[PDB]
Amino acid sequence: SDIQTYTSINKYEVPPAYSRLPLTSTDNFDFTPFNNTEYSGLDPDVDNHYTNAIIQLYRFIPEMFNFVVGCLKDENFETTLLTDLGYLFDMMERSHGKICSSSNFQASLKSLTDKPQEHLEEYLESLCIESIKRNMPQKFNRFLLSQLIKEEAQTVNHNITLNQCFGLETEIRTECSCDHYDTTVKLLPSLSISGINKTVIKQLQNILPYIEYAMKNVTQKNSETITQECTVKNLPSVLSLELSLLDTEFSNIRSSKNWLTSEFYGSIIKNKAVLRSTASELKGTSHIFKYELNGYVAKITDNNNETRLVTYVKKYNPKENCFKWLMFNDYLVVEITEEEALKMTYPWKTPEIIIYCDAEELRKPFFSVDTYSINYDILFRDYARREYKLLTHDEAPKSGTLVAIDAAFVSLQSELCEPKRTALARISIIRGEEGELYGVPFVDDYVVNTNHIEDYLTRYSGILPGDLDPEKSTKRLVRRNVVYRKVWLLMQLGCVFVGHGLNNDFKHININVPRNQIRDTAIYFLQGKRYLSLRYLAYVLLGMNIQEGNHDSIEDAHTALILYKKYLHLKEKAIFEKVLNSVYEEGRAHNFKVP
RNA sequence: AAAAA
Repeated sequence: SDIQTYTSINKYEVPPAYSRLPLTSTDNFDFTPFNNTEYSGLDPDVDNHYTNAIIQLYRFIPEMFNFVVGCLKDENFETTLLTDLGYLFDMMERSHGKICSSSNFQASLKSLTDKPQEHLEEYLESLCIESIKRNMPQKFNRFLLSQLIKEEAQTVNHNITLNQCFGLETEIRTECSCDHYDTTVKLLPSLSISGINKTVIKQLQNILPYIEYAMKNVTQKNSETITQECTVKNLPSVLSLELSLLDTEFSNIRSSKNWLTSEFYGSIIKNKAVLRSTASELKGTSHIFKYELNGYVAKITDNNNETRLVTYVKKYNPKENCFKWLMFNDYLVVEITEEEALKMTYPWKTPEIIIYCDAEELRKPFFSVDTYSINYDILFRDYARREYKLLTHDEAPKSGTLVAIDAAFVSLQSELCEPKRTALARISIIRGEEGELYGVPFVDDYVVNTNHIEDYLTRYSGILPGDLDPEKSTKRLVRRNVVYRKVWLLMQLGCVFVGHGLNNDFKHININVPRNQIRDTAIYFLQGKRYLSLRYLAYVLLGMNIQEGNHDSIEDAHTALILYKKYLHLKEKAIFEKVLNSVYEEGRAHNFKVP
């Protein structure tokens, strides 16, 4: 009777799987009663958390997934939105159930928005915001696919892959004079089911007539009342639909049993396109195509008159040749049956963005970035003065290379209660492998940021107000997209990270590193509670006085490395617990404080 | 509560 119940006995009662989920405050929070499968979820602690429902809709399209993550091998810094989506898609697959966040993706989307233009102006309206407006997910669906294709032509070895999947060659006939009209053809990424004037189809009905109308329609309203005829003669791989209907049409639509057609067939014969349920309903005079429902995003108005989005998704798993359906809440994930996934009888469910895909193309396996040859030439490049030596080609990091990482952050926004923002400023990675070059960093970069910073936390983070493009401390000022890649490549190769409180840093840098690569000195030196400060451990276990004054990540990363070496000394010799219980006992005497 | 910042 817990939250994972996705089917209530009555139609009016929304199951707890669709209810509002409480935000994760950051501290101890287990999602075992929330998600118990490989497919991860996205925490809702972002500005406009409705976009996560769309991200997971595109995540499970094999043609969409394999391309966005595929661009991660090449260096693509100018195309911000396409590569952050690849960082997100790659992370959600590498987590294998663990929670993920789209804060880095949404940060680029907000910064890109600050600049036809009316399409992006609306995307900012729903950012700082009844929490979901009307036809707003469809407008984001337009803006995302439009911005991805526009950026897909700016990568190296320019690709046109997203156009060959979402391409809708749409003819737009505008008739001003008789026998003298004007036509325009432009590639559209998705279909838009606009306000239907009338339903002339009383036949013995499913969604298929609605797609046929959007593919060949005649509009007799303009301004002069011009007659326009829009028709598309292209059947792409993936069909992206945007349902924008009326409540009168949304009430009669629930009576139609099995209105959401799972699989259908259809080709082009005349200047229009006809779609049938079975292949026997229409013998193809030419090449025929079969489309299956890859997934859709539904709007849910709960019993408390609140509203949010969910995502239904299929996946192949060719071992059994079946199809596993999946409802996706924020971090709630449930494996549901196909009958419950297609039911439109419930008055609280409203289809928003539907996606059909090619049958033979849906079965395509999801390829990871590890199957490619990745370009690691960012570590060896140059993208006050910091004393650090760049690595060399004989220092090639392998699976097991030790590195010391410590990041520094600044504050952006207050709690704003009835936590919303925090920014990355500077990270520093140190050499951890024994040798001549030991304990010496190789990247000390300052992340640039244009947003107004509330507090810099100069006492807790060594970032003076010198972090912006024109005026700065002349340090290694760098963009967030590229400094992320340096961290991402080390996790990709299998590098082991050491530091103090790494589980908190990676959450704000928006990257998930497995437990086999994280050596947190806070966890090793932890009693039952009361995590010890780095200044204290550097004083009670070593003979150095750190943290006196303003912090500095290159100092915290260097001492967190030798703490791991001091932990290894007390680990080889069976003294480990004798020191742990001694610092805790002596910690009560000094109250964890000493000048 | 504490670390982290």
